[PDB]
Amino acid sequence: DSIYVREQQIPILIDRIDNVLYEMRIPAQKGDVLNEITIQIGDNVDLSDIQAIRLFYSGVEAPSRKGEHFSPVTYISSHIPGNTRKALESYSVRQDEVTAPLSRTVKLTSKQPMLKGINYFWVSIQMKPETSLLAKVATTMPNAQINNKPINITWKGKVDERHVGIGVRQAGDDGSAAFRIPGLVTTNNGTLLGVYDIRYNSSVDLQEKIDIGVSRSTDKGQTWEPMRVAMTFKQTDGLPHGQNGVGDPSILVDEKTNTIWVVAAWTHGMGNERAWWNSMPGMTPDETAQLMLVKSEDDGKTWSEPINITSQVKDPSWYFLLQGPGRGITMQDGTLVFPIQFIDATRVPNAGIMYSKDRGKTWHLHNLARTNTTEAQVAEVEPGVLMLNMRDNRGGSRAVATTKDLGKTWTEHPSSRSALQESVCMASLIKVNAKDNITGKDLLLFSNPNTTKGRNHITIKASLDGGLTWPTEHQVLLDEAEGWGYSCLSMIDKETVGIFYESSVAHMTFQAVKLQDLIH
Amino acid sequence: SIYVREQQIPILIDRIDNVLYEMRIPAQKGDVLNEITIQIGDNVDLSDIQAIRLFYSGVEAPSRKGEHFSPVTYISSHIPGNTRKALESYSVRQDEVTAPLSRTVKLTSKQPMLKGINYFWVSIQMKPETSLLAKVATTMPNAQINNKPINITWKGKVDERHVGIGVRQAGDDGSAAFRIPGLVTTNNGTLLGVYDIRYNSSVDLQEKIDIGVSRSTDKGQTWEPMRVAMTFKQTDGLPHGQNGVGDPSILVDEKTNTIWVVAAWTHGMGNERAWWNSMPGMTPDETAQLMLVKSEDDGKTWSEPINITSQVKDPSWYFLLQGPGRGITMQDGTLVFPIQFIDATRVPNAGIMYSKDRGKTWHLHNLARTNTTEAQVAEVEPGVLMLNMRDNRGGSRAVATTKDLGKTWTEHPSSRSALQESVCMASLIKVNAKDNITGKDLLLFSNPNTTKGRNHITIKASLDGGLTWPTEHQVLLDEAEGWGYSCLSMIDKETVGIFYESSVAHMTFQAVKLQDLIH
Ligand SMILES: [Cl-]
Ligand SMILES: [Cl-]
Repeated sequence: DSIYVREQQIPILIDRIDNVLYEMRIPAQKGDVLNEITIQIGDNVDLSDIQAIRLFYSGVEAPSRKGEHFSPVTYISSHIPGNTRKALESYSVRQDEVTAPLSRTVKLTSKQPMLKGINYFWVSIQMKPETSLLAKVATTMPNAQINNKPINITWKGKVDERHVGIGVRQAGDDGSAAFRIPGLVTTNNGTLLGVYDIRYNSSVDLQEKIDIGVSRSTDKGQTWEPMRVAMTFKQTDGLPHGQNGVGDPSILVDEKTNTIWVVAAWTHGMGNERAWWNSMPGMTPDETAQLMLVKSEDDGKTWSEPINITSQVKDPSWYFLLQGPGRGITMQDGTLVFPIQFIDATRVPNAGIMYSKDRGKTWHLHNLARTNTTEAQVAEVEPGVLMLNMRDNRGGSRAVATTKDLGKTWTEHPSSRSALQESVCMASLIKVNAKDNITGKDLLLFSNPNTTKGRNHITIKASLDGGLTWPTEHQVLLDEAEGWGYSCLSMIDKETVGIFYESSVAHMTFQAVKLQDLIH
Repeated sequence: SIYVREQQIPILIDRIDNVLYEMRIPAQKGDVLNEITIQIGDNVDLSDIQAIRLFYSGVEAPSRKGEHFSPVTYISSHIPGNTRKALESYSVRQDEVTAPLSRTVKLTSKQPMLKGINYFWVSIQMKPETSLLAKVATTMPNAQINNKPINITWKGKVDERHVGIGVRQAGDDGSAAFRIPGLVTTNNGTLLGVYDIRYNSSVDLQEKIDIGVSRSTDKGQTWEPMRVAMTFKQTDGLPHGQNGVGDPSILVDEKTNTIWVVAAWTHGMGNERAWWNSMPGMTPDETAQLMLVKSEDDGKTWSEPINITSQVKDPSWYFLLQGPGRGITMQDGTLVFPIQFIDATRVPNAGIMYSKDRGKTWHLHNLARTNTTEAQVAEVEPGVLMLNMRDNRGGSRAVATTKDLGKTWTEHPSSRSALQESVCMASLIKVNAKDNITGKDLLLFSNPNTTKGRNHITIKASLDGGLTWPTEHQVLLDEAEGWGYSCLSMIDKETVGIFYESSVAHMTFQAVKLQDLIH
């Protein structure tokens, strides 16, 4: 008899009741019993952070299912509204449980007689809610017993150390079916502000009833204040809220004043279809998507009424002008900058940037950085040099360009279409100055689904040479599984980078990673 | 100009909103639908109407293909726990008139329209105590845009709308969905509506599914709390999700009033469909189990499940199960349930199983017809069982008769011609001349009356033993798309009951006077 066990590098949410530590598949005969397994927690793990460890039985696999798998269903949902934190009772039956205080070796037992075929068991770990976001969970499963006889385990995936995280927003929270399109900044007071679409009815893009929400943390992501609606258009002009959506937020901190700016696209009318195919040439809300700004002058607690800046930057011939989701920046000289994207008169989308030299009162947009590109993020790679990292519809890899004149003229970067692979998805890029971090060196930090197939392997990558190279040694995989893929980075302090992203375990997931783990 | 559509869809007495009419108006920016008139029919009881509302629902996206009468589904029958009131996300109330209603209802709006196709709709709310036999005839004789009358181009109109009750709707009692209706009327006049409780999704077995019963002692006006008639929870320690029981069929033993429900329990089989995972053999680990429960107190309490698999299943068959809906008591006291099995050649076949000893022992002889699945049975004449079958060849119901409890079968002239279908469950019942107001023997049939999709849920009557189904003796109940299953039962001498999956609720009950069908 054989036992196949897989561990994936997926976040252990501190706010979840269950977290999939290990999944086990056992091709067995009728009557077989997994009488015992041993979980050996690592010596460097802080045992006092662990609330519980559980063994679950999840029945048998269907003969009709194609391929080989490690579960018959997703054990813990990130989709079912209001039921995303605890193991789905429909599909898993608890065999055993060890609760706090945990010792270094944990033995879990079962009396379950298996059925003939592929049987599934899995191990759950529960962390205490106050657990440090920097805590790591190293474990192994050195022993397993079937019918009281030792069985050697066949490993089909193993991780050195697991990371924790917090599901800031989950399916169904505050009556919203979904949350998407992450943006993250750290204010001058060290406050973390996470921005996103509040996708009330479904996970689809505009047009739909969508508002801009903001979650605020004053303790580096350990706890998040109740969600605030930063922007909404409700029943503007008498149209239903479903035909008055605002979405795809981008957030920036004016670092000279601590004023926080969020830009989003308001779509008006356009039925229940996607706004990408219904925003048309013109300027009015009836004709085209509206570029809207809100500001906070109290560290993200309260937000101004929306400010319509469409007329300042949209050409009438364009079908659609909107921000690139995620974040914007303050340049060294105090210039505020947001990435943008527009569908031109020839129906081709293009990435670029808009900026303000007067603290966000007036905005300017020059020329496109590259044709057939969409979502992009901007970083000041060197003083007065903006680097734009772009979602490229050609597929396979991020396009990269720079400008020294705020986007009048652009230069393709050596790393463009070669250094950073992608499946055509949003990606995050930030600059970290040597003075402001523990490595004492300038850094670019990038995050995306690190693959050309689907959206998985959410990874943070660091560059020490202005984005020319991204060494494998200086990367950290955070989410091996499939998700919606968008992410946004921001330095929490001098020693830690924060990532606010769409993961396999939560719609808005926050994680903290030490820079010492990335570099060194 | 202005295009308006009325569909023959049930007006639920238990909803807050129901779509009376849908309007699409191609307009210029700033156009105002300042007034519309609803003229309620002269025979309508105005005291049953709680309110009528005018809604504005924005404009259509230019990117959408074809012509439509709404940008979204205005009142959901799918969103768990949000299926009774118009979705606020997509409709803005313009005007409202509340009880006591007047025969003529003027509804106004001040909304400046956008350039494009603008949507307006009219909602009707009934009072919850409204008679299930109440009919609502209306017209919209006038409409004004920019203080000028505008000719209305009709793209669908109904003579009279029927009411109904959404006995089960998405999210009720924590179940995402409900499917597979079965309906009987006991010897006490009690209606018992059986269905799958599909807790996690609308998918078939395998899944966490129980058998539910909704009981009514007032001809469907109100329904008692759901009773779980059968469940296997965590049998043998497996999850409930790998222990579903479904596709119920119910019958009244008319000799004793004992009520019997037969369902299929599937054990193990992952999270895939039991149709592809029930295997040859006899144990729960191998194959779907044919389970029975009984009620000796008019459907109020139910016995522990009784496994009858060994009495009627051949080991070579992949899957033996009941034909969902209902069974019968024959004139001589024989209990009969339709059945279906996938044989060793992997071909499904309809048939019937029967009991001569009040449900203690069951017997199953020969298949009625090859490559058929769900069927319903009725004693068309004393001693003659007529089986009406879902046929995989497509397009039409197969019909066969037997005089020896399924040892031999005779194809009926009506077979594969008289009753069109899209390959879906259909209900058949017999009504004796002495037991109904017409004084004639009747066969009553219900299915999605179409060969394309599942729609136009229609009750058909036959006065000639199922040879003909004259268009004049039919009643369309649900013009829109739905899951399509239905089950018929006479409520009393004058009215037929239908318990079905409709476009407006997972379990919909309606009552229809036989005088609406015949004459
Ligand atoms: Cl075996
Ligand atoms: Cl649960």
